[PDB]
This record gives sequence, C-alpha cells and structure tokens, in this order.
Amino acid sequence: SGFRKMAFPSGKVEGCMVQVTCGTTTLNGLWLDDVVYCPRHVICTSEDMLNPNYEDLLIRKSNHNFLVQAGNVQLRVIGHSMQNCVLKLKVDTANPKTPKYKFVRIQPGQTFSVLACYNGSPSGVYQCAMRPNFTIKGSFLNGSCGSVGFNIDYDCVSFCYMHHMELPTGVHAGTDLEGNFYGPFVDRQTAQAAGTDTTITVNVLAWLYAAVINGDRWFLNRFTTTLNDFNLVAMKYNYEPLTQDHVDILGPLSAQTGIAVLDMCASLKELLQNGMNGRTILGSALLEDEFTPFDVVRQCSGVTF
Amino acid sequence: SGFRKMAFPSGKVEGCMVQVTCGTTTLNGLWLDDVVYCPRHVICTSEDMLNPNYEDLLIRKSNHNFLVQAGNVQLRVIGHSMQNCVLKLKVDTANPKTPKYKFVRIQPGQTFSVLACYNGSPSGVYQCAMRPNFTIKGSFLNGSCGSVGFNIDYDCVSFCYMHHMELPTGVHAGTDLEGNFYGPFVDRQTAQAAGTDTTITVNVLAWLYAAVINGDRWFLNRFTTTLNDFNLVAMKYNYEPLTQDHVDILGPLSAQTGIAVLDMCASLKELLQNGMNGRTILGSALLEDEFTPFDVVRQCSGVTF
Repeated sequence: SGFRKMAFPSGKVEGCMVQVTCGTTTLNGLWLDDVVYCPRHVICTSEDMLNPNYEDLLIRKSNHNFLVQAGNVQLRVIGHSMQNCVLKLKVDTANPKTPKYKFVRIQPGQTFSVLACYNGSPSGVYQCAMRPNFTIKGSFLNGSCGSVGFNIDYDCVSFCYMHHMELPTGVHAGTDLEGNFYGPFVDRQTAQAAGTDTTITVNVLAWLYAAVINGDRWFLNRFTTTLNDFNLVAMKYNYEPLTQDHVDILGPLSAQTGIAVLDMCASLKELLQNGMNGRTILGSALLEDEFTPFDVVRQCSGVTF
Repeated sequence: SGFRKMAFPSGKVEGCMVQVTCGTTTLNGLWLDDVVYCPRHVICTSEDMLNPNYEDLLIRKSNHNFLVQAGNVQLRVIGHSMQNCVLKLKVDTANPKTPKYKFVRIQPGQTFSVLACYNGSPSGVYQCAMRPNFTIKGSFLNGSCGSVGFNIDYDCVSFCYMHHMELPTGVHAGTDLEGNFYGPFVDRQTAQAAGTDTTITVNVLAWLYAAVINGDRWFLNRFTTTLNDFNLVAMKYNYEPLTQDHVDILGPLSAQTGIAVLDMCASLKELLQNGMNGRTILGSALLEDEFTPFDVVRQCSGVTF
C-alpha cells in the first residue's frame, strides 16, 4: 500500500540527452537515430530573444556552427532544418541507445515525467501535469531548456514535451516534439498572458478513489448529486466541468471500490463548500490533481516496463 | 525557478535489477558484479513468515533452488550465503552494467530515491525520507520487496536501502545493503511497534529557505528567537530538536538569502503556533520535511551527474 507522486524510470531517456552549443548558447538536445532535436532559440543571443527573426538568424548559421556533444563523443552536423519552434540537427551517427519511441501531443490534464537536464546531463526526474492553461509548474534553471517530458508504455517511450521558456510569472512553457507550442505562447522574451489555471476535476476524483483504496475514507458521505448540479458548484471554484467521458474513464475505479462516480462527486462537492477542516487525505491538506485515473490504476495494480 | 520533489535519474540502477525466484516466491534482486542481493525471506512460504527459522530454512536449499533472471538472460548461482537479513547469491556472470557504487547506511532525516520494481522490472521512481522512527512512507505492492533506495553523487551510486516488509500500519521497513534493519524491526509477520514519527525540523527550515528563494516570503517576520526557546516549542509539536550541527548545515542557505537561521526559526515558531491560515508555501498547505538542506542547494544550483 501507500501512494506517491511517482515518475517513470528515466533510463531509456538519459541515453538520448546531449549538449547542443551554437555560438555562446548551450542547452540540451534529444538525440534519436541520426537526428538531434533542441529549442531553436539556441541560435539567439540574450539581445536576440527580445524580438528574434528566426529565419534571418538561421541563415547566418552553417552546419559547423553547431557543437553537439554526447558525453566525450562529438557528433558532426551534416544537415539542419527548422521545424516550427525546434531545430533538427542531422548528424553522422545514429544513437545506438535509441529506444522504441514516438512523438505524441498530449491534452491538458494529462501527466508526464520530466527529466531535468543541464549541459546534456540528467539532473533529476519528477512527475507533473499539463495544466488546463497549457503551462507546467516545473523546476527549471537556466540551461534546462531542451529538457523533455515523456511517458513510458511497455517498451515504447512517448516523448510529449520539450522545455523552452520560463514566463515572468514563474510557470513554464514548451512544445511537443514537432515544435508546436502548447498554448498560445511564442519563443520570445516578452510579457505573455497565461489563462486561468483551473483544477483538473477528473484527476481529483481519481485521487480520492486512490485514498479510499489506501484506507482514507473519512470524506465519504451517503449524499449523491447530479452531473449538472455538481458542475454548477465546480464552476464556481474554478474546477473543470465533468463530462460523461470522464465518468466512463473512472468506471474501473468505481468497480474496484464499490463507489459510484456520482456518489464520489457528492463527497467532493462537500469538500469544496466546507473545506478539509484541517484534516488530510493521503498526507495532503489540499486536493491533488496531478494523478490521472490511469496513474492511479497503474500505481494500485503494479505495472512494469 | 520552481520547486519539485525530484528524484535522481534511475538509469544506472535499472540495469542492476533482476528477478529472484526461490520455490514459489519471486521478488527483486540487486545484481552488482558477480553477486545478487535480495531479501532473505524469498526462501519463505506464506506459512513460514509467521515464525521463520532462517538458518533451518536455508539449509534445505541448494544453489540450484534459486532462479535469477535478468531480462531473458538466466544467471547461474554458484554460491549463496546469508549476511544478516540479505541473501548474497554468487553467480557466474558479472553484470556488465555495474556502476561505480558503494553501500552506505543513512541516518534518519536523510532523503533518497526509490526505484519501485516488480518481477525485476522498474515500475517507477520517487523521492522519500528516512523517518526519525526508521520507517519510510513509500508505495509498495506485493512483490516489490528487493526494491532499493539510492543516492547519486557525480558518478557513484550510493545504495542505502532495500525494501523488506510492510507493517500492519501501512508503513515500510527495510535494511541497508549489509542486511541490517533500519530501526528495531525484524523480517517476520508479527505486530511490530514503530515509534513516534516526529517532523524533521532541519528539513523544514531548508524548505522554507527554498520558498524564500522562489518568491514565497509572506511567512517571514522580524521576530527572532533562541535555539533553546525554539526547541521548547518544537518539542511540544513533535518536531525534532535543533542542534548547532543543524545551524551549521544551513549556513549556505542563510548566506544566499540574507536571513539568519535563528530568524527563520522564529518564523517557523509562529507557523506552528498560529498555523497557515489556509495559505500555502510552495504550493503546499502543510510544512514539508522531505528536503534536506543539500537537496535544496542541489535543486537551486543545478547539479548534474
């Protein structure tokens, strides 16, 4: 038993991380097959970031301007191209440690593991969620750009995130591996508005189910509610509305605990209106929304890779 | 910026994990050089665990009773011996993926990463602390025994924990890699008392320092206090007393923030007596004690491996 915010094992990704340097900018890159992916702002100076013209800047760079370094093994760039906001550095050597991988664009509310890197070297791994406003609340210092987020399913690494920038508000924004930003942000040093950050209701429900599984049931009540009535209260507390798709996804947790989704909604409703009275659930005094229903099932069944 | 409960990258350890089977018990083992380490209760049945005589049970087992499996590669046991509560299985093949490693016995309040495994396969990685009562609050399902905890310093893996048992209270107990239990527990299925679980005060202080670094400073006040006066209040709230050794360890955080240790103690004192008023610090409504001063420095300076 027990419940922890658990990250995927990072071994398969550690062996894909490289240091990319262009001029005096050094950040992290993702080396898969004979290609290296990295944020395109590696080519900018500090002055450039205020208002970069990436096409103009990229034309004054040649293949030999990019220094890719994998441990003490230098790679040779024999082709470069810009795809959206990522630079694709074609190199002479295919990474022998390339895993079975794919690129996926995740939806808000989904979780993934982040391997924080500096100078192409792993530093730490943590689990986080894509917020509904398409930001993440990570831990990134300068030179972490190029760090990637990922999920593992069986033997296949799903890369879903590349870190690009920290907003003046201290939250983090990045792209998928095709270079398309999550959210309306752009890779330029300017004030950019993130939208309201709402709470991922379906994830809260999965976490409450995890609590019941681990013996925390003080919050249960025999009240019930309707999906419409619940959403009216959820909307007022900046909780994402719940849909029938969310109810379906929680079915397996409903079956294992004998507690209907709408009954659990009624217990959450009470918590929002009356608070936690200084009590806790799974060691937390706040409602947690960084566990998907799949995460809970995964951790309460014992899945390996 | 930002602050996360961050685990070490687990790659170096993933390649050391193997499945050990003896009779009908299968759990995880640690394969380093030509030796496999695993909990000695692998040799027990369910009935045996109530009152095991490990010397008697180990004599009815021979080298060929142990099935060590590393992926699809079977290892051959050519020698076995019991060291305290761990079984050492000497095998014919040295692990080519053996890292630079050492065995260390950690003190309460220190943190380490856990690689949760099942059938010798990694499942997830999380960061936790050794509680002052020598338990850990992990996430373990049956068959996780043999999972290990570890720290990484530069290139060297420090193995510090091997999981053995879940107590009837839902907390977790295990040994160092020499087979000596942390705490007064024994590997037998009986009611065992864990002591009072106190809060790791020095870690709370480091976390509050991390908060100030990341812009959360509402809890600061210009009051001060004495080490003796602080400990009087800490003792009442089941907080570990603070010593001069703890003050010294926090010096570097004191210097970077311009806030004396005793001033920060005064701010914590107020929090214990008056609570958090529903506010939060670094996204938490509770005082966090699973970050050592070294963890905070590591995460706020950008250390790699």
